[PDB]
Amino acid sequence: KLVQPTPLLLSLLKSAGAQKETFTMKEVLYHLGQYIMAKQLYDEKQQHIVHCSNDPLGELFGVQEFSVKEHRRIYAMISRNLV
Ligand SMILES: CC(C)(C)C[C@@H]1N[C@@H](C(=O)NCC[C@H](O)CO)[C@H](c2cccc(Cl)c2F)[C@@]1(C#N)c1ccc(Cl)cc1F
Repeated sequence: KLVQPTPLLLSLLKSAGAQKETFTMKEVLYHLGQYIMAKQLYDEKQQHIVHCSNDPLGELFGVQEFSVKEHRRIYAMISRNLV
C-alpha cells in the first residue's frame, strides 16, 4: 500500500529528487535520507543524530533532533505527514 505525502512532506522529497506523488514507505525513507544528506543535517561523527533545529524537516517532524536509529520514532514522525 503506497503512501501519499502531504504537500509539505512532498516539496521536501521533490527537492530531494523524488519525481512523483505516491511512494512506498521505503521510497519516502530513501529520499528523506537523501534530503538529510543534502542539508548536511547528519553528524555521523557525533552519535548518529540528525540535527534539524533550523531546517524545514525539524519543523515538519516537530523535533529538534533525532537518532537515525530510533526507527520507530522516525516512522511515526513520517506517518503524520502522509495523507
Ligand atoms: C543517509 C542516512 C540519513 C544515514 C540514511 C539513514 N540511515 C538509516 C539507518 O538506519 N542508519 C543507521 C546506520 C548505523 O550506522 C547502523 O548501521 C536510516 C533508516 C533506514 C531505514 C529505516 C529507517 Cl526508519 C531509518 F531511519 C536512514 C535511511 N535510509 C534514514 C532515512 C530517513 C530518515 Cl527521516 C532518517 C534516517 F535515519
